[PDB]
Amino acid sequence: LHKEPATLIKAIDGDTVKLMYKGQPMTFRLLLVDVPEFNEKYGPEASAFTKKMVENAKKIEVEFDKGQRTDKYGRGLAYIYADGKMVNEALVRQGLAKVAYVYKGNNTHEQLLRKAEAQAKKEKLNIWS
Ligand SMILES: Cc1cn([C@H]2C[C@H](OP(=O)(O)O)[C@@H](COP(=O)(O)O)O2)c(=O)[nH]c1=O
Repeated sequence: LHKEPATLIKAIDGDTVKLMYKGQPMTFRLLLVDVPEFNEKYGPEASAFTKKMVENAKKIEVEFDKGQRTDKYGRGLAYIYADGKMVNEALVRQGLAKVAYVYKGNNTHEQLLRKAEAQAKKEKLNIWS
């Protein structure tokens, strides 16, 4: 896979962010994760976590997987990086997201994220507390 440039337009919530990609505004949905809803336990903490990671980043990058690049809502499907750190992975490592929505052909980082989830669960972090 390849990292491509983007710039933050604005934080939205734990697993969606609005970025400028190839000069066009897009909502991106983070591949391979599910964050709780804002009104569910750890929803607000997941939003806050993603917000801080993307807002504090000097360099945002988008990495598409090998399959579908947009979902049925027109959201971009990607791995998002903040100064070389994957937001998708970081959410799961902190117990603020579950590995989820693992579709065949867009699952390159599945084992990386499952390892993060196993570490978060072992540490009883957040959703695993
Ligand atoms: C993460 C992801 C979500 N989706 C769709 C499936 C879900 O459909 P439904 O809306 O019909 O439930 C929805 C979940 O996203 P959210 O968790 O943002 O709601 O997004 C994909 O099609 N591909 C994906 O990779």
